[PDB]
Amino acid sequence: HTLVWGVWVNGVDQGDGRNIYIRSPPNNNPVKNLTSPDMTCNVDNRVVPKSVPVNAGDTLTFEWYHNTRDDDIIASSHHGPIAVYIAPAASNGQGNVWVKLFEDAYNVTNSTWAVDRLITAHGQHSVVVPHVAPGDYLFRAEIIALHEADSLYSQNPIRGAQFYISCAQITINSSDDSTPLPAGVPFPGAYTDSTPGIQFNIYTTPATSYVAPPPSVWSGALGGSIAQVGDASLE
Ligand SMILES: *[C@@H]1O[C@H](CO)[C@@H](O)[C@H](O)[C@H]1NC(C)=O
Ligand SMILES: [Cu+2]
Repeated sequence: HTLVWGVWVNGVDQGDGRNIYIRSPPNNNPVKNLTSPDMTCNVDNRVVPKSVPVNAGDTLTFEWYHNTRDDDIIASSHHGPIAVYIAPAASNGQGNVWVKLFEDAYNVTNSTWAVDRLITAHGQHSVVVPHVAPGDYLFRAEIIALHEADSLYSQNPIRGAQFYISCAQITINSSDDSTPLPAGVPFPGAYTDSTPGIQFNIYTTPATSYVAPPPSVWSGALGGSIAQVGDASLE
């Protein structure tokens, strides 16, 4: 159970984004239904009144939290991968529009899942803004908690992969549009019960054998990292 507080740009806090530039749901409950419109931008998908200005080559940092800012971030049990997608705002996230900018699942060296490193980073993970057409965008940050993903939600609705999904309204101002955004995948639709990484047993299968759900990260991406860029406690 986790939510996005706001974003940083180039290590500068853009301020509390909840229901402002983040299309925030009312609480930190997971989405589990792979076919639900809730897979796009969670359960209260609507235009919020601000969009964060960035330029191509900027570092955009999502900051997650559990109950209060810079707390335990997400329960340690919620081992799983982290992805970031982008689509143009005109889509409202509908159709084949979502392009993957970032993927992190399991790090064999440190023996840590993306989620484990997200807690250590005080909820912060980043992408570098790509050289797409200037205009308005949705950045969709997605945590998949796998602690009940040995079951499929479609078969047993009290278990399944847990999706923590947050859409940020981002406006790209300065960009040469030298890496125009290629075709996207749909959410809902890209993840199905047979998709690699949706049904997995983290208790019996080695984490080194985990494969995250496609699509692969776009070659145009510059992303990006799970790492603290700013200290929330200084504000
Ligand atoms: C999952 O979402 C689909 C599409 O909205 C819906 O028809 C179905 O009833 C949902 N399943 C549950 C258990 O709510
Ligand atoms: Cu939870």
